[PDB]
Amino acid sequence: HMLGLIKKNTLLGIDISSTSVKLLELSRSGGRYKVEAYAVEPLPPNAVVEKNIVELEGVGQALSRVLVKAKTNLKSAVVAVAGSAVITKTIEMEAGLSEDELENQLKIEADQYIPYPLEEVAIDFEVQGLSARNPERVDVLLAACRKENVEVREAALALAGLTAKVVDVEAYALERSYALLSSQLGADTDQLTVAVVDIGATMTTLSVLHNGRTIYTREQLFGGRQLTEEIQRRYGLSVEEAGLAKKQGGLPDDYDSEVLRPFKDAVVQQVSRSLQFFFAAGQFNDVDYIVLAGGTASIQDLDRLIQQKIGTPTLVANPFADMALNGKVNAGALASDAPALMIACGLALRSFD
Amino acid sequence: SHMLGLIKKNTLLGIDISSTSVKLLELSRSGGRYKVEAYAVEPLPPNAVVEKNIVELEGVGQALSRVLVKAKTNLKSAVVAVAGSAVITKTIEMEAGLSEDELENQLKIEADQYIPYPLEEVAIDFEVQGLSARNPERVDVLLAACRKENVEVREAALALAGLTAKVVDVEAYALERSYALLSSQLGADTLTVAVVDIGATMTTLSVLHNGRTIYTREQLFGGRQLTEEIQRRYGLSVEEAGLAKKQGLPDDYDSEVLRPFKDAVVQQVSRSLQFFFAAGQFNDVDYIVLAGGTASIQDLDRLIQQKIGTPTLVANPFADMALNGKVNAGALASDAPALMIACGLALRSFD
Ligand SMILES: Nc1ncnc2c1ncn2[C@@H]1O[C@H](COP(=O)(O)OP(=O)(O)O)[C@@H](O)[C@H]1O
Ligand SMILES: Nc1ncnc2c1ncn2[C@@H]1O[C@H](COP(=O)(O)OP(=O)(O)O)[C@@H](O)[C@H]1O
Ligand SMILES: [Mg+2]
Ligand SMILES: [Mg+2]
Repeated sequence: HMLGLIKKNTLLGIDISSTSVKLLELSRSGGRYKVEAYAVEPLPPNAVVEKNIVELEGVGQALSRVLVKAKTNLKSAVVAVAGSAVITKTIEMEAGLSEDELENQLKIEADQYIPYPLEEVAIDFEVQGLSARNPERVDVLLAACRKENVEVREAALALAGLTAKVVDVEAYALERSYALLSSQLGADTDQLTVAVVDIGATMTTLSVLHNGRTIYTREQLFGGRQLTEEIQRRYGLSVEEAGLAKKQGGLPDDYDSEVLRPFKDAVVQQVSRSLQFFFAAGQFNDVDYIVLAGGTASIQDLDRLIQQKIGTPTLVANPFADMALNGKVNAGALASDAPALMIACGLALRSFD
Repeated sequence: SHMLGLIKKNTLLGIDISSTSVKLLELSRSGGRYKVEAYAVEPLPPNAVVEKNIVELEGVGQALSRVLVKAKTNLKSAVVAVAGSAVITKTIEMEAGLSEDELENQLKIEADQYIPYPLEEVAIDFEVQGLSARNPERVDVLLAACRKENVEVREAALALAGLTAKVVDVEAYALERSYALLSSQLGADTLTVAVVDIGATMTTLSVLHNGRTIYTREQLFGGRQLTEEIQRRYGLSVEEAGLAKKQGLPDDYDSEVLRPFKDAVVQQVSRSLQFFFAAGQFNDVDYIVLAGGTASIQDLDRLIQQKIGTPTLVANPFADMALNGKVNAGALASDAPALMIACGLALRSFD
């Protein structure tokens, strides 16, 4: 029950988004972490719309291919749902109950506290401690989402021969990987108020963290796909080619002047406005750092541009800066893909919780 | 179900109980970095812990109560350890298709066949390794068992102080955990080292490669032998002698007691370390790490290094760690080599 007579582990960090699937495997010896494997597999179009999986078979195939590229034997994974699909409430329950009695009361009365219909609820709970109002009672934390969100991921992973050991929340994954960034920035958490800007292909999310803890969160429909869509149109290229054009280069001379710079400015506008909301909605007046995450954060000197326009220290996220690397992992490819792997990193970090 | 992590989140006190003292250590984690939140050392009443066994139960709880007050921690959950000598470890072949709880029961019936302890008095930990290569229809299950009394007496002791053992670890595993932090000092992956822990009533030798223990030996030699010589020469109590040893005695001391005793150490070190090269593949140890309270003797590391021609270092797991405000940086450094076990126990929080 309590025996640690055996010394034991790790779980695959699998980030499923609208456009791709990212896999990351970590290990640790003593204090410091090491990257055992990573890979990225693009998704078929419309396989995932917004945050919703639709082509269940499509995601499965991608997960199968991402395992082959990653070359890992691990079959357990941490996946995440969006925080927007999670309802969190604190309620009072009677103290002195077993876990079963506790689960019965919650399963029965879930609908009383959460908007979702009883049959569709997937609820996680945690006893916080004795209630301050009445010592005869305890405060219990509730977090619930529609069961369908969990079940589609189970089914998707199962097709690739993987299992979802933990269903996480994206915001939590971000925190765990942010905590590793400390070195790069400060280092110390030091009440560092940091704006993490995740610029995905279709979605951009601002998350402000105080001393390692998420506070503000908001999301705009801004993304790197708009850059891709512009590259497609000007040069007559498919979505596949446009994405490749951004990293590979090769596009003619007018690209920087006509396409990339206007997109960069749009990125700056989006970041600026997003940051305005946060200062307005709290006691915080400024942030110590801005951290750029997502694939679009790899755009050359995007950090410098944001830095000059806003006046706030801005850097591209690299959680793997102080990490050891497996010989199978290419340092160049990982470094170029580092900001897009913040979620995948945080998911893998759940293994060490 | 158990799958769910819609809610996010637990640190445990490292409680090292030896023959002479109780040592507490509390760690916190920020990303990869470790921070020392609290620590304290409390002497034990004599004959409260003999060898590796707790005899005077209330005496330990009292020491635990007082070590809590000194450390000033709010934590009530802890990790304690049993000696590896009380732990039997073996891999057996079991039937496949049995659930975890199902397996727990069948272990009871089969325990009798493979573990030395009586059925009624055995505590068993197990882990499924995977399918058996001998027969795929069966699975390999790792077993680790100790007499239940070892677990029960420590629970009862912690309970007298209002603490609870969340995990019953093994000393050797704790040493490993703590030793991997050393590597940062030695640089950088630990890659073979011998760890010499010199306690009050006992000295223990262990060797580690790329982060893993390989060898173990022990002897009744310790700093108490030094204390006892001090007691006799100047008619001072064990408390006085131990205090005088750290505080610093008539000039006579250095030549008549201190120097001989160091000589007694280096010989006891020399004999023990010879067997490892004799009983294994490895022919050279890269470094000797001194641990235990007696390892804090000035220039003892250097004296051992010369006589054995092997790089010698005094352990300090907290070298790269951050410190909480209430922790004294100076006192911790002085006590660091004696806190390797307590440190390793606290690290189990993050395991
Ligand atoms: N090196 C790069 N330079 C510019 N854009 C990139 C680079 N790498 C990836 N991107 C862009 O990032 C977008 C997706 O990033 P990512 O955040 O990983 O996906 P998601 O939005 O699903 O989280 C894609 O539109 C891609 O064009
Ligand atoms: N600074 C020091 N200088 C010399 N001897 C010390 C010092 N600190 C502790 N000791 C000796 O080390 C012994 C403590 O051993 P320790 O490893 O803490 O106990 P245990 O055997 O329970 O692990 C005491 O007998 C003490 O005499
Ligand atoms: Mg994303
Ligand atoms: Mg000891």
